[PDB]
Amino acid sequence: GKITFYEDRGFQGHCYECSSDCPNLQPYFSRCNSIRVDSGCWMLYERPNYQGHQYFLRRGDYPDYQQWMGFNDSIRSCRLIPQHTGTFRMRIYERDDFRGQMSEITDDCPSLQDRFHLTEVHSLNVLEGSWVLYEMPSYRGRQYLLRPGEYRRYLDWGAMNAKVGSLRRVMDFY
Repeated sequence: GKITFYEDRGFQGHCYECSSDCPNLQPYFSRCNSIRVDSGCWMLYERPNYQGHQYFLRRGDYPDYQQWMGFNDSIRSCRLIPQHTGTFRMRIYERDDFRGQMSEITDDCPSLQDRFHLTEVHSLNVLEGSWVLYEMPSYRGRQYLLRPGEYRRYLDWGAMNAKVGSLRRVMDFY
């Protein structure tokens, strides 16, 4: 995994290369206005220790933070999402604590509204591979990284609401 963070736009000024998770990037750069992912899939976070707004980024050039959906130029921590080949699988629940109707999802879902007539998800279990949960349909609004484990309440994936409109498997372009 190789990613480079730059303080200014169009890959100008101070930069820092990273190749593994880092719960605190501040000692390496004061702001982030552009990024180049040379390899791997990443989860970036506005504050250290993996909190604040989250942004998923795959290989490519990001000359300005709007290219990543950034809320601003603060990138304080990052996760190198472990690569996963084969079957990605998760189960969504209408109610918290794994209650009510459950749906098993194994592919990207650009819209839970269209497929399940669902606006919100109260609990979820991921069984294999990491995913990316988005607040609105079509991988829009707030982003949340989901790694294999139980999420009994939307707070476990750290959202501020139960709105879940889309899901994306964390996969390289290849």
